[PDB]
Amino acid sequence: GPMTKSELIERIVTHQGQLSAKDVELAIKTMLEQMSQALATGDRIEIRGFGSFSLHYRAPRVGRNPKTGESVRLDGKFVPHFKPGKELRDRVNE
DNA sequence: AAGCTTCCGACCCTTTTTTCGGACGATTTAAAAAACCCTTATAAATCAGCAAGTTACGAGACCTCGAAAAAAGAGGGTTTCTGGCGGGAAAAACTCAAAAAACGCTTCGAAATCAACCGGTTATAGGTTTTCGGAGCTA
Repeated sequence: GPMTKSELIERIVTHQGQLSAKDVELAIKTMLEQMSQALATGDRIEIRGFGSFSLHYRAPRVGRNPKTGESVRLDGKFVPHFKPGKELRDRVNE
């Protein structure tokens, strides 16, 4: 089955129990907040080994509903993007 | 006159100090015993170096007992080091709950993509050098 954030909390807490469990979740949800905020402010998120996690742009377009098929105008906007770093790349490549 | 209380004399018994006598030791003096001297020509000892045979004194050894010293064993005590148990506070699992947040339905058309190779970006592993904190110290 899949791992979740709720399961990360406990597994980190087992492999780093010497830190307070709640200092751990505190840390971990603040650091997710930090990276998401960095994206929301239009910034890189670059690291080594892991990879880099970044932003991309979409131009305005006339899309419209898969259900109803009714014209919908859309303005230009940004979206997150992620490229895996060659260390993680090869770790996940069986 | 009677009863109670307090001295006083008589005495009984044992311990402590003094005096006297007796005994023993030491010293002195006198008496007794052993000894020294004076007469001897003749008999026996003196001694010379070495051999041949013997031993009185020394050395070695062991035992025996007793005592002395040392070592062990015992007992008295104090200081401290550790372990077990008990108790309060914090953490984190456990239980209870909502509200988001994701997922699916479901996308035809818009990105995402990998591939190889160049130059360029930059997070940061690693190392290098240095303020802050604490060492307590001392009255």
